Amino acid sequence: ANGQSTRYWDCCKPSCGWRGKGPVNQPVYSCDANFQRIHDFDAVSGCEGGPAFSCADHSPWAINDNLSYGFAATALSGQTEESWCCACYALTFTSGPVAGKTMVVQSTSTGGDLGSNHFDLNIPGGGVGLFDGCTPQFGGLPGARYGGISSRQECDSFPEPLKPGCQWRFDWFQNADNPSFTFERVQCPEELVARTGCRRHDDGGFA
Repeated sequence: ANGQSTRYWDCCKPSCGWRGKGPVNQPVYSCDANFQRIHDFDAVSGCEGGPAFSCADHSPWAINDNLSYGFAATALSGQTEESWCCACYALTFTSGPVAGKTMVVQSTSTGGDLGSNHFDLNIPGGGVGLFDGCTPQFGGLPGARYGGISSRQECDSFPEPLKPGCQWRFDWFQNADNPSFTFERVQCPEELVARTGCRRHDDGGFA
């Protein structure tokens, strides 16, 4: 299947971070203001006055020059949040500066309903979008509301925990802007489920 991509980081608690959102052992971990894991899955989102924010370790990273692991808010045609929360998808970009590169992403949130398939890659400095949870978390992140920063240098002012993911966008991702991709759900690599702590019970039935 094919889909469209975008980028963002609003510091909000991931939608798959609540109980009863997916058939999993436990929901996606959220973190406090200092990027420390919160073990109370009922904690209110930092984007709604609560202490639960997005964890910095839920950032993308390169395995090698051709492959990266990451996280995203997803929305798939004909499916519901229950079908994708904490599921992993193998993506191969079909446009942009890194066309041909591959990336396994775990769904940790839900994107807007557009009728098509789209993944909103979680990338520090990619843009807070509608809800700015980063301001209440640590003062905010620089960059346009949509799209975020424009140059790698801008990552230098980012809180350390968010710098790696910020720079990843310019290094491995070559600052690709909304590249398209083909995808297929695959079994989640341990590196991803261990980071979010969220594993689908049906994960063993996929590639």
